[PDB]
Amino acid sequence: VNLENKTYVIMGIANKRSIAFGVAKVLDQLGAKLVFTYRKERSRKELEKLLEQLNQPEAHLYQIDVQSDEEVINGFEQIGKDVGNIDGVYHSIAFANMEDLRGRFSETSREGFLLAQDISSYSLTIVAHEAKKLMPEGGSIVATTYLGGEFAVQNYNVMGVAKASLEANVKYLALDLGPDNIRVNAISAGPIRTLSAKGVGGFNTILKEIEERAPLKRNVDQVEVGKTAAYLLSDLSSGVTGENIHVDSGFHAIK
Amino acid sequence: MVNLENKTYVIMGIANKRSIAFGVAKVLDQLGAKLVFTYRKERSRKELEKLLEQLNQPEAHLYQIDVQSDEEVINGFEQIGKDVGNIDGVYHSIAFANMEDLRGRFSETSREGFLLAQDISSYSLTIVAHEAKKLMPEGGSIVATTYLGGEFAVQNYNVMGVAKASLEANVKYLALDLGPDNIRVNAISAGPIRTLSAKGVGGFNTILKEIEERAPLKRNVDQVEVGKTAAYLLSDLSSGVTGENIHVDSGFHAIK
Amino acid sequence: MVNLENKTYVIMGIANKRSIAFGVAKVLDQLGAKLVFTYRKERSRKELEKLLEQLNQPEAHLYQIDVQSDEEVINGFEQIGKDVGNIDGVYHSIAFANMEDLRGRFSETSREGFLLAQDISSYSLTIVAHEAKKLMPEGGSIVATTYLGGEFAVQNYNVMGVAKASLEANVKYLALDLGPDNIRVNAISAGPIRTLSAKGVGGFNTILKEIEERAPLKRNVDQVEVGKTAAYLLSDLSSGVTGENIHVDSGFHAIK
Amino acid sequence: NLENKTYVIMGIANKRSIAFGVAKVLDQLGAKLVFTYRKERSRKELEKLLEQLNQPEAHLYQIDVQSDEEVINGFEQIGKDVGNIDGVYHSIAFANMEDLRGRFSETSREGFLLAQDISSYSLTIVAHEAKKLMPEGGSIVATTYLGGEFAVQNYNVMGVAKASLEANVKYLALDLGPDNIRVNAISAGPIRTLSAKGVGGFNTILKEIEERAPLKRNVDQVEVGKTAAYLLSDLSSGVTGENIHVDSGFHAIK
Ligand SMILES: NC(=O)c1ccc[n+]([C@@H]2O[C@H](COP(=O)([O-])OP(=O)(O)OC[C@H]3O[C@@H](n4cnc5c(N)ncnc54)[C@H](OP(=O)(O)O)[C@@H]3O)[C@@H](O)[C@H]2O)c1
Ligand SMILES: NC(=O)c1ccc[n+]([C@@H]2O[C@H](COP(=O)([O-])OP(=O)(O)OC[C@H]3O[C@@H](n4cnc5c(N)ncnc54)[C@H](OP(=O)(O)O)[C@@H]3O)[C@@H](O)[C@H]2O)c1
Ligand SMILES: NC(=O)c1ccc[n+]([C@@H]2O[C@H](COP(=O)([O-])OP(=O)(O)OC[C@H]3O[C@@H](n4cnc5c(N)ncnc54)[C@H](OP(=O)(O)O)[C@@H]3O)[C@@H](O)[C@H]2O)c1
Ligand SMILES: NC(=O)c1ccc[n+]([C@@H]2O[C@H](COP(=O)([O-])OP(=O)(O)OC[C@H]3O[C@@H](n4cnc5c(N)ncnc54)[C@H](OP(=O)(O)O)[C@@H]3O)[C@@H](O)[C@H]2O)c1
Ligand SMILES: CCCCCCc1ccc(Oc2ccc(Oc3cccc(O)n3)cc2)c(O)c1
Ligand SMILES: CCCCCCc1ccc(Oc2ccc(Oc3cccc(O)n3)cc2)c(O)c1
Ligand SMILES: CCCCCCc1ccc(Oc2ccc(Oc3cccc(O)n3)cc2)c(O)c1
Ligand SMILES: CCCCCCc1ccc(Oc2ccc(Oc3cccc(O)n3)cc2)c(O)c1
Repeated sequence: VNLENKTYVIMGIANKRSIAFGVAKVLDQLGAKLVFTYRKERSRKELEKLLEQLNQPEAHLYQIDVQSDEEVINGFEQIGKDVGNIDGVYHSIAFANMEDLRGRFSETSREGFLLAQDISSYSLTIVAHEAKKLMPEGGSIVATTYLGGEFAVQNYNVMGVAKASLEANVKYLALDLGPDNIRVNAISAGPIRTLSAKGVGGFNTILKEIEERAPLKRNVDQVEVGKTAAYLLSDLSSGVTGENIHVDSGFHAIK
Repeated sequence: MVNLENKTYVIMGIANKRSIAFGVAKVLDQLGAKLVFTYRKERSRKELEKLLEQLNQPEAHLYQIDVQSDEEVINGFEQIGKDVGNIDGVYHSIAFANMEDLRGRFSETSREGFLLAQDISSYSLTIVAHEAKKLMPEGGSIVATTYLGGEFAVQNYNVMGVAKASLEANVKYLALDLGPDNIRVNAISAGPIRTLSAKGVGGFNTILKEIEERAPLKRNVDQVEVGKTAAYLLSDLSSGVTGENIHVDSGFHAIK
Repeated sequence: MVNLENKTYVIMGIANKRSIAFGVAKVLDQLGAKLVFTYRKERSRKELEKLLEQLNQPEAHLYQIDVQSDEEVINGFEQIGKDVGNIDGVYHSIAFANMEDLRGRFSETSREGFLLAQDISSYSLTIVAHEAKKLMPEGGSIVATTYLGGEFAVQNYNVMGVAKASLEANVKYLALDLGPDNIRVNAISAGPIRTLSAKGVGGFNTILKEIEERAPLKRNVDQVEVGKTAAYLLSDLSSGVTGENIHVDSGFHAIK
Repeated sequence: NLENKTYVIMGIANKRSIAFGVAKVLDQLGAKLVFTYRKERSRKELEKLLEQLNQPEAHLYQIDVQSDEEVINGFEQIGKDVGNIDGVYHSIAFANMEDLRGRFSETSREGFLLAQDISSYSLTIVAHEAKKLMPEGGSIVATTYLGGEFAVQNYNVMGVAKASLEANVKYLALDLGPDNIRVNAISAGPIRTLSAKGVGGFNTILKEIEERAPLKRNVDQVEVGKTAAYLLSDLSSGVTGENIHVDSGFHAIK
């Protein structure tokens, strides 16, 4: 994986603990040119500070809230004018209301359910449509999911249904964009201590059950996700699309 | 497998005699259940009043419920409860997506189209379950209808496939949540059946015929077949089964 | 929920009153089926002659078949055919692995242990199906018993897990092959049940209790619950279902 | 970079073998490679094919995986000759041609268990013996096909053997995880190899991939090799018990 002369858009860095910053450090270390998108002003500030650790000689930062079609459309169009065609997109974006990530899934509100779908699943479809315009000769799109999209995990509740939606999204996008030589895949990351992890009830209980029960008897980190992302975003994974790679110490393979 | 006499089921989503849910109704009715029907469009009520002539139900229990409205789901079930009392389960046979999005390129799906399909085809189960639970104090069974395009990308099913993926996860999270209440939640993954909603899906006839040539039983299924598995899932025969997706599709799920 | 009168089923693998297959037998018997039993060990026949006193079967049809022997399977079914005629289906409840291989380290499994488990626990279905087909000229249903350890690595299930993986693929390939003959083939994935064979699995009690705490219905299943799903799978209720794995396990398959 | 790494590749018969794709990728990335073969003809092919790789020494070992002794003694000797290894690529399977067509229900006991023995059990014993040369961990990769997860017409007994293999990878993953040995599978799409000739309807499947798979094309041996390099390297730390489909997306569609 030399990724020199490649360009990747990484969506969803908030701080140094973000999964997407793991991805960024690995891709940066392999020589990629990187372009970052953020929602909150504070995330841009963190990005300007985190770019000091990377070898990127230019900050390419774009504010994109994926709840707005205009921002996604205009964001990518402007990325295209600033750096040209890209080779792929790492999508590391999700949200649900804290009200809905605990207690009873059956009490989820319509508004909470559709908010989680909108940000955590639909965003991939529209990002893919707009990113395709910058990948005339192909490339690779990777989204971040969690095992709670494949099995009902206590407390993950509405986000689980959104990740089920996301994972089907990857498959329908794979099928649709295949002929354009655009691969679409997911990484199913094991639990990692991030800012968004604080929203999920029982998160610490899960970290520790991974250590005791997963095959490798340890938890994974953001850089491990990043290394599999580099695989999925590079020519190493030619032939792989519509796939869900579990970066979770083997926890998916056990019961 | 003796008998759904003294049982009461709510069947949601009959539009006409070709509806999957009318297969369910004919099987449950024939097994002695009391049945309660919910519909969105006035035309669906008219069809129901005519179809009830074929069933043995001595009383039409018809309730208008558009699952896009919380109020209608809340008030519909509350009124069902006042009219027939506690129920034993719910058959959910409801989905929708815009035709624009069921043939396009999936990557061109609109936000509004995507969320409409989630709202009607997935979220409706969650709120129906929450309101139906109140009429199942001693437990019961909820069954939703899905299709193989929620587990694999099937050409043309597009936005409805992502909605069925969402629905299938919905069944599992509901199973987990309502299990302690002795409410089982399951899905039937029906093979393609000629219905009014089938007309919305591009390439539907091509799929019917590939089932005949390739599925293990070399034939397609019908609405009554779905109904017989629904009776299993809604009865004590399936005690112990929850969070499950039963494929009623001539074995097509098992091949490649 | 009608009737298995005028139907005939072969139930393979009753050893005692706690056998999963005796759950199946009590449900099918209660529904009016004629039943035919096969056993390996002389003690299993003795248990069967005593257990038949509880059933309504007016005639003991008992046949010794060790599924490691082609001759015994071929001659057993041929003789069943001469004694009761055509059958409607087969419940297969047979497995074995050496206790040496059901604990500690899967990587230390012996070739002989591995192939023994495949032979008895998987291949037996294929040859039983081939011989049973001859007694189902107009179609029928075959059901095998599996466990979640065939789909995921469960500690201590080790070699039997690979055998159940093999068995589950077996059901699918058999479904595809025998589908055109209108013979459906399916599996029940039973949750853990206190049986004589359960004693061979390390950590069995630990698993029973984790089901109670974590599975959706917060309780374990029993043999009769397996039997009720078997009646579904062996009857016309499940027309349209083949190549399927129904989990009778309090929903434990659906969680993580 | 796989310099200073050593891998054992099991199951090259000729230049079209999946395992030779693996070899060309690992060789190109600087790995030291060790090869195992069954038939004398495969050794001859290997001595000729090694001329195309950059390996400065042929390390060839005869191992028929039906024999415990040959597996035990093969690996023990590999250890004495090159030292500790970093992983194993297993590309071995067999079933009788009689059983890879017509009716699966007519499969013989001997055919069924032969396919289990060579195509599934071989991984367990290879893993047990390879573990002894991976004191500080490593990676084991086996080759499977979609017919282990769904019933594919004509794949018949080999399908049940791949189902067994795939569960084998998961039980091995669980068991050897604590030893920092990862175990995974690659599910390769159809590739024109010597063993492909034994499967009825193989050409029909190649062409349906081109028309229906997402990428509208078939994969090749080098593509399998590139994902093997991922799985055998530190890039895939955190991944075990997994089945990666290198099949143009065909697994994701119905
Ligand atoms: N940590 C884990 O246990 C784990 C495990 C499996 C999967 N995942 C997935 O990994 C991804 C990244 O999450 P993380 O755990 O790394 O948390 P994180 O650092 O909090 O990153 C989450 C990102 O989502 C972005 N986001 C939320 N709504 C957005 C919107 N409307 N528009 C644009 N961006 C939006 C946030 O940006 P702002 O801060 O600027 O709002 C933030 O950068 C998520 O998809 C998550 O579901 C995480
Ligand atoms: N036939 C098939 O090929 C097939 C295969 C697998 C699964 N399914 C599933 O089977 C279920 C029923 O479809 P079908 O094939 O039976 O078609 P159908 O006869 O057209 O019934 C669909 C029902 O959806 C109802 N509906 C849609 N939106 C609604 C809303 N917002 N509120 C209340 N009801 C609403 C319709 O009621 P109104 O007419 O009153 O609007 C109609 O009764 C669906 O979930 C579908 O996805 C169908
Ligand atoms: N109990 C559980 O937790 C559990 C859970 C999931 C699945 N299962 C499955 O349920 C099935 C029945 O097991 P069980 O728990 O009911 O135990 P069981 O009561 O011990 O019955 C197992 C049967 O296997 C038979 N058997 C073994 N080798 C045989 C052979 N070569 N030929 C003919 N019969 C042979 C035994 O007959 P003889 O005694 O006469 O030798 C015995 O009747 C098995 O497939 C098992 O894998 C059990
Ligand atoms: N080609 C495909 O479409 C495809 C797709 C998915 C999976 N696969 C898998 O890929 C792997 C390699 O197959 P291939 O297609 O590359 O065919 P191949 O080049 O003919 O390789 C198969 C190898 O298996 C070896 N073998 C068989 N029995 C053995 C034994 N008892 N001991 C030691 N070696 C033994 C053969 O050695 P000899 O030459 O000396 O007999 C041969 O080198 C297999 O696991 C196969 O199932 C292939
Ligand atoms: C019970 C499961 C514990 C392991 C869950 C692992 C996990 C951790 C974090 C994940 O990412 C998010 C992102 C946003 C999110 O919603 C949030 C986060 C913070 C505040 C807020 O209001 N909502 C919840 C989880 C994620 O998808 C999955
Ligand atoms: C890829 C073709 C084979 C699969 C089609 C089988 C099938 C047929 C019908 C199904 O149900 C619906 C229900 C509503 C729906 O959306 C519609 C229907 C009519 C008009 C309209 O505007 N939208 C699409 C499918 C369904 O979920 C699945
Ligand atoms: C750690 C798993 C806990 C639940 C296992 C439940 C279970 C219980 C019994 C099962 O059936 C058998 C049948 C034979 C068998 O091998 C035996 C049994 C007794 C003695 C012996 O020498 N071998 C092991 C398990 C089975 O497949 C699964
Ligand atoms: C109908 C599906 C066709 C695509 C199957 C792809 C495939 C191709 C080759 C595969 O590898 C083998 C290896 C040995 C084998 O058994 C053989 C090979 C040659 C001669 C013989 O007697 N048996 C059959 C297939 C394999 O596992 C899978």
